[PDB]
Amino acid sequence: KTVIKNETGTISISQLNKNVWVHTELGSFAVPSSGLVLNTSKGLVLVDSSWDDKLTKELIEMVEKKFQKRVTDAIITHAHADRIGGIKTLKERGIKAHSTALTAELAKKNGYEEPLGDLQTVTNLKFGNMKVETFYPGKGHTEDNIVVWLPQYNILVGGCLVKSTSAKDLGNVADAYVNEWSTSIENVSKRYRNINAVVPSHGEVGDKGLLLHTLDLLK
Ligand SMILES: [Zn+2]
Ligand SMILES: [Zn+2]
Repeated sequence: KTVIKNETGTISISQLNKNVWVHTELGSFAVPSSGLVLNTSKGLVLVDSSWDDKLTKELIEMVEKKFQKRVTDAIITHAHADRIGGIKTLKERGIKAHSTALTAELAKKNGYEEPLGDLQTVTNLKFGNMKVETFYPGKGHTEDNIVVWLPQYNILVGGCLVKSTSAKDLGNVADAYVNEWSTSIENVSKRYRNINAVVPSHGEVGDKGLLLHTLDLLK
């Protein structure tokens, strides 16, 4: 395993594969926020941005230099700041921001700019030699939240829908659907067996075990 951050301390990235990396930034309240960096033959793909354009730009610049290839696409799992805060930057630089039609709407509501809203309940994307599946399991952390699946490495990106082993709380639930939340988690476990690793938007990376944990918190 390897960890490497920029010369400001703001942003840090960590490797999972010859192709998969995890970015993490802070938003003092300090609250770490994480997403993915997909290193593909035909460009770089971000799974979820960061708290604000400030950090987003700083991130792109960092990885685009490190990997010597452009960030072509990004995927937005839901319309909250920790996920979509850099949407203005993505659209400035001509990056494709994918999302569900719903996530797109809720972005307008929250004073952000709108992603594409081109994803379905199940969407299969391919960026070079990289296969990426987006899945909408139902309401939970928010009503629009989705998960991302990487078939080649059996890696699941939980987002804010999945709590880390270190998370004792449910966090903010102002926009959460606490009953459907359990069902949605079922829908994911049903769809993806043999899960290699699971990535929570906040906290350390884990396995199929974080799903059971989140369910514990919903009891
Ligand atoms: Zn959220
Ligand atoms: Zn969150």
